[PDB]
Amino acid sequence: ASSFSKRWTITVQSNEGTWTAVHDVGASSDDGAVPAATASAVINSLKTNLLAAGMPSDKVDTFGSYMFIKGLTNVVVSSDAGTTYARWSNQSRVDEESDLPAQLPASANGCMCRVGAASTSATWYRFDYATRQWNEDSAYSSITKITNMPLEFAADDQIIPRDFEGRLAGDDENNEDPGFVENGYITGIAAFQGRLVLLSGSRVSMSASGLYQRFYRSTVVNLLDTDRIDIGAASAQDSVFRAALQFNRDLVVFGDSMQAVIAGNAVLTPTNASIALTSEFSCDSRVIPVVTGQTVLYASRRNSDYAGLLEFIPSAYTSSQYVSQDATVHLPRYIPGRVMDMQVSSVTNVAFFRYSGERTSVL
Amino acid sequence: AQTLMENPVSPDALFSTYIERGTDGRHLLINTEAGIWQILSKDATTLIRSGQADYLKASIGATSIQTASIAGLTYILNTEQTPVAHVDNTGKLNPANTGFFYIVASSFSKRWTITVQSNEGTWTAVHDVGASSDDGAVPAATASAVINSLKTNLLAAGMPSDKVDTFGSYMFIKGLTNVVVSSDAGTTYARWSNQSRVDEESDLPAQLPASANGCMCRVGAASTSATWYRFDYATRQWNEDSAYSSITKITNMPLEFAADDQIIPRDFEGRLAGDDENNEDPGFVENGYITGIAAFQGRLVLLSGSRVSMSASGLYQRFYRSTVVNLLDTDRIDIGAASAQDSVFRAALQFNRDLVVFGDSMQAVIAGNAVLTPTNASIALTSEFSCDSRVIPVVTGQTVLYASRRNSDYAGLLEFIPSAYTSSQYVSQDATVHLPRYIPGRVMDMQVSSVTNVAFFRYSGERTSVLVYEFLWGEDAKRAQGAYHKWVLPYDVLSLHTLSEAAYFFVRGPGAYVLALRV
Repeated sequence: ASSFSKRWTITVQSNEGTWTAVHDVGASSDDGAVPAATASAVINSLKTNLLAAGMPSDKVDTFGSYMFIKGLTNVVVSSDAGTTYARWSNQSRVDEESDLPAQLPASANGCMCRVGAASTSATWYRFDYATRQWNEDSAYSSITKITNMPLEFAADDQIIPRDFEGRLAGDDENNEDPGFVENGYITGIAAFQGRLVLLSGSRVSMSASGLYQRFYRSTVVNLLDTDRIDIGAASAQDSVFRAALQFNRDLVVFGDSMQAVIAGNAVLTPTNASIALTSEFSCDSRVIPVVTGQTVLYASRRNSDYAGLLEFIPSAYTSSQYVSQDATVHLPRYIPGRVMDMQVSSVTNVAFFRYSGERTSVL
Repeated sequence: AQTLMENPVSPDALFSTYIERGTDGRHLLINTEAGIWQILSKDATTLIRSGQADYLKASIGATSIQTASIAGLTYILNTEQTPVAHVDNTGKLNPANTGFFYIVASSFSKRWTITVQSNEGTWTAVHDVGASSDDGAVPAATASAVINSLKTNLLAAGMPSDKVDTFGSYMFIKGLTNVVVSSDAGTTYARWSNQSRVDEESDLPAQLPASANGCMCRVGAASTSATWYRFDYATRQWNEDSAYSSITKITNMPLEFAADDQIIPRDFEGRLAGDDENNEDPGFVENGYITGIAAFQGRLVLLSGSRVSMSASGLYQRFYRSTVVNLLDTDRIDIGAASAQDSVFRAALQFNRDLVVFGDSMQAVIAGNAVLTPTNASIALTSEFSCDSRVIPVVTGQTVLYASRRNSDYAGLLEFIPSAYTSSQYVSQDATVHLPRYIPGRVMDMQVSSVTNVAFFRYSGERTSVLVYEFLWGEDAKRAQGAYHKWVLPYDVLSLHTLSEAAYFFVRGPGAYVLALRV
């Protein structure tokens, strides 16, 4: 807003120096006061006073009633004028989203501001001069793109790498890195209901529903559904998840010394997503378990020189209770080495297992 | 190969536990008498001989040391060590000695006034600005000029010059005792702090001079819990922080076993938001004792005298609420359970999908079917039966086998049968009824070889012997085989732990070193 009998002032402080610009506009009765009381004239006069104060001319740009300060080190824009007439950024922090300028000059095509009331998580916004609108974006110096991701087998019979999206909103405090970014290892992949699953060291990460390459929260204002899911589970021994399987209606995640089930009866959101261990039994989770008939058959090592198979019996009364009993008890010394592969022919009710003991044989 | 670890004088003073680190593993080995930790390869080869730590010294060994591995981190806990809390008000200023006055709007025909009252004295500054027609009125009506004139009037009133600082239109008052900044001007023109209390977060100055790098203010509408904010001059922003004189860091916490084979202490975070009224101390801070550790889904569990405390999801060292405005999920969890007898929780176990917490005279289960938040976190007892919870129970087959004392001179084992119909119903029945006088003393250790369906128990009765359990679960959850034979070793056993294929026995060597026996 523009007033008549007001002294306009602005202070700019940074590592380079502190500059103060003061402009005085007279009452409406003064000659040439109505033209000089406009916001554009006041902004131009303030910029001229800032330049005369000693600040370099290559540090301030303006288009209309909006002034942009760039090229400093720790710039903190303030003003002694009232809050009902002018708005400033301080340390790129505004009260609410309505305070964003959305009309900055062309010199500001990447300006970043934080919207909050000093009691909210860091919510960052970026300015796009092309559309004169502010879009949510991750903070400065954040992960934007991750390569070396699993490759893609598209409709055309070609395997090509596909880059995965980085952080898209907030910072590492409210939008934390998923399991496979904080830990450099990825151990197993799966495809649950609409989301890609990337197990990484006892941490389960599920991408967005519609977007399989988005493993970061797309917004920070509200914890949206159909968004990133990042959950973890503790164990008596520091084992990691290696194989995940999609059973009747639940996602069963297997590990070297721990087995867990993820309920899938209802649609899972980041608010209600949780993982709980079922049994911490020794397992050869390196090989993908296969559903045989009505049960899951996964490998195990009963000795350093022999292997075995365990059956993951589902309860016939409760929806998501599972009990595991050994199926190859009567064959202790029958599978030399370790199990290398599992396959099931669902039409003939037969299963084939390839083990490292005899290369020319198959169970 | 015989380890380079010296023999422990006490019969029960050695603690061993296998840790899997990728495709390779390690054999943690701790001598409780001297605290001399030791790390071995997968088969009898020391990697880094961890130096002795006074934290690992305990009067009773092999049973006061508990371990819990979460993510790639492993924490070693000693239950005979009391954590100590530190209160370090380093970057926080005293709220009772600070105040501020900010000017929001400037008027012309207004009398500007401010009053500052404290134990030292009461000071009032009055500045008058004339109408716009007056000579030199537009320059003098600016907020900066008004603030400077008010500061000059305050100094002339008698208040020392070393108590007020200002940068722009913001005034800061420091160095008093019970400073209460007020103003007779309207609320639409100026803002004051009173007793460091503002209406909402928007009223915070965020532009105080450099002299205020730790100013504390409370945001509330006189009907909300104490929410404190701290000012950082470097970023000119206000960040949530705990109140003055609050626990900031707690030492003597369980040590850390990082990816590198070294055991080092790790300090735990203190209070980060609010005060002790809305952000209460967890179980292990209000009570100086810590009894048992566990790692539930994403959170570290620190049982402390019938109180279960779970850290934040992403941060295992944060046992305090990070914010007070809203009860955020994936945050601190602090719950408790009452009992007929004042027993404490000692051992927690992660069963199929639920966390079972055991105690000397009480057993409880924490549901884990759905993700647990501080809003919906609760613990309910299942059965208040006598238990030797000092030893960690182990899952055998489809059930949990935990120790108990049927007599002052003999022990026993109880089976924690899970219901086959309901998700989280458990019934416990004694499993060693047919062997009353068969386990002299008390059970010292439990281990299970999940690949061979065998379990080994070490008891204090015969030091050279070891109890063996063989199990085989058939259809319809019917125990097809139950065996309770006994084994005898030439040397007294100190500790034992199982691996993917073999179980390692650590016996008392005839010389001055313990031997690692595998089978």
